[PDB]
Parts: sequence; structure tokens; C-alpha cells
Amino acid sequence: GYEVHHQKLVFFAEDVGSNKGAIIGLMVGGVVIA
Amino acid sequence: GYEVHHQKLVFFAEDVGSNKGAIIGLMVGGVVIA
Amino acid sequence: GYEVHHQKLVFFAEDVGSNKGAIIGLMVGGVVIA
Amino acid sequence: GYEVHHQKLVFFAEDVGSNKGAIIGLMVGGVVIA
Amino acid sequence: GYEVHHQKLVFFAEDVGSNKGAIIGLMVGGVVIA
Amino acid sequence: GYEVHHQKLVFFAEDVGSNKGAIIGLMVGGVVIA
Amino acid sequence: GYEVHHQKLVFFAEDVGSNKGAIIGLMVGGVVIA
Amino acid sequence: GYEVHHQKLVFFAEDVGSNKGAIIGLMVGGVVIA
Amino acid sequence: GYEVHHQKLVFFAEDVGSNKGAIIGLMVGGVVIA
Amino acid sequence: GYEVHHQKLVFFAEDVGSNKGAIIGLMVGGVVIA
Repeated sequence: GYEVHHQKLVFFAEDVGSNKGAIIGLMVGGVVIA
Repeated sequence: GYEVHHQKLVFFAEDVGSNKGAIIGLMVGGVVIA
Repeated sequence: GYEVHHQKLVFFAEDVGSNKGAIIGLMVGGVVIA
Repeated sequence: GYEVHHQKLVFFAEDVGSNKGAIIGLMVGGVVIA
Repeated sequence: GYEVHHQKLVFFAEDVGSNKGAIIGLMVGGVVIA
Repeated sequence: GYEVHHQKLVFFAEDVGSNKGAIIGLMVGGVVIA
Repeated sequence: GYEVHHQKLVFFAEDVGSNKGAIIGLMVGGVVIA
Repeated sequence: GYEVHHQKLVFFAEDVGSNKGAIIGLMVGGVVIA
Repeated sequence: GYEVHHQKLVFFAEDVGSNKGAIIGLMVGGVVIA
Repeated sequence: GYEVHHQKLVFFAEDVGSNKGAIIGLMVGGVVIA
């Protein structure tokens, strides 16, 4: 018998304020210019 | 017997205020200019 | 016997206010100019 | 009998303020110019 | 009988302020220019 | 001065033959039974 | 002066033959039963 | 002066034959039963 | 003056045959039952 | 003057045959039951 519970993944846990750049959770490939 | 419960994935957990840039949860490929 | 329950995926959990940029949940390809 | 509980993964635990660069949780491949 | 609980992984535990560079939690491959 | 060119994203680069299952490029939510 | 060129992202580079299961490029959320 | 070129990301470089399970390039959240 | 070229990331370089389980390139969160 | 070239990252360099379990390149969070 197996169980997994109350597992969490959070990228940004708290607030984001006044960014003038680039904020990305998960990026796969691509180009980011900030 | 197996179970998984109360699993969560959150990119942005708290508020986002006054961004003048680019905020992306998940990006695959593409170009981001901020 | 297997079960999965109460699983959630949330990109933006809290409010978004006064953005003057670009907010994208999921982006695949494309060009974002902010 | 096995169980795992209250396991968490957090990239950014506290707030992000006034970034003018690039903040990425998870990056796979790609180019980041900040 | 085995159990694991209250295990956590945190990349950035406290706040990030005014970055003008590049902050990445996990990077696999890719190029980062800061 | 910045430029990005000849960037491509391809889900299936070569041919698909005689599938009796389910082939999906991008899936968001939903249920797939194959 | 910055440039990025000839960048590619490919999920399946070669052919797919006779699948009786499920092949998905990118999956976000959802349930896949194969 | 900076440049990046001929960068590639490939999930499956060669052919996939006769799968009766589940093949996913990128998975974010969700449940996969194979 | 800086340059990066001919950089590659490949998850599966050669062929995949007759899987009856689950093959995932990149997985973020979620539950995989094979 | 700096350059980096012919750099590669490969998770699975050779073929995968007849798996009845779970093969994952990169896993972040989540639960894998094989």
C-alpha cells in the first residue's frame, strides 16, 4: 500500500511587483530578451 | 493499492502588480522581447 | 486499484492589477513584444 | 506500507520586486539575454 | 513500514530585489548572457 | 540592435503511419483514451 | 548588437509508426489513459 | 557583440515504433496512466 | 566579443521501440503511473 | 574574445527497447509510480 499526498510545486510563492523585465515560470527553448 | 492526492502546481501563487514587462507562466519556443 | 484526486494546476493564483505589459499563461511559439 | 507527505518544491519563496533583468524558474535549452 | 514527511526544496527562500542580471532556479542546457 | 531569425518549432518532423492510437501535438486539459 | 539564429525545437525528429498507445508532444494538465 | 547560433533542442531524435504505452515530450501537471 | 554555437540538447538520441510503459522527456509536476 | 562550441547534453544516447516501466529524461516534482 502506497500513498503520496499534499505535494506541491510552486514557481513564485509570493507577489511580483513592478517588473520591467521578463519573468518566466518554465521555459523550454526560445529566446528571451530582457 | 495506490493513491495520490492534493497535489498542486502553481506558477504564480500571489498577486502581480503593475508589470511593464512580460510575465509568462510556461513558454515553449518563441521569442520574448521585454 | 489506483486513484488520483484533487490535483490542480494554476498559472496565476491571485489577482493581476494594472498591467501595462504582457501576461501570458502558456505560450507556444510566437513573438511577444512588451 | 509507504507514504510520503507534505513535500514541497518552491522556486521563489518570497517576493520579487522591480526586476529589470530576467527571472526564470526552470529553463531548458534556449537563450536568455538580460 | 516507511515514511517521509515535511521534506522541502527551495531555490530562493527570501526576496529578490532590483535585479538587472539573470536569476534562474534550475537551468538545463541553454545559454545565459547577463 | 537585436534580431532573431530562422527559429522553428516542430512537433512531428517526420511521417506518421498507421496509428491506431492517439497522436496529439499540444494538449491542454482534457481526457485522452487510447 | 545581439543575434540569435538557426535555433530549433523539435519534439519528434523522426517517424512514428504503428502506435497503439498515446503520443503527445506537449501536455499541460489533463488525463492520458493509454 | 554577442551571437548564438545553431542551437537545438530535440526530445526524440530517432523513430518511435509500435508503442503500446504513452510517450510524451513535455508534460506539465496532469495524470498519465500507461 | 562572445559567441556560442552548435550547442545541442537531446533527450532521446536513438530510437524507441515497443514500449509498454511511459516515456517522458521532461516532466514537471503530475503523476505518472506505468 | 570568448567562444564555446560543439557542446552537447544528451539524456539517452542510445536506443530504448521494450520498457515496461517509466523512463523520464528530466523530472521536476511529481510522482512516478513504475
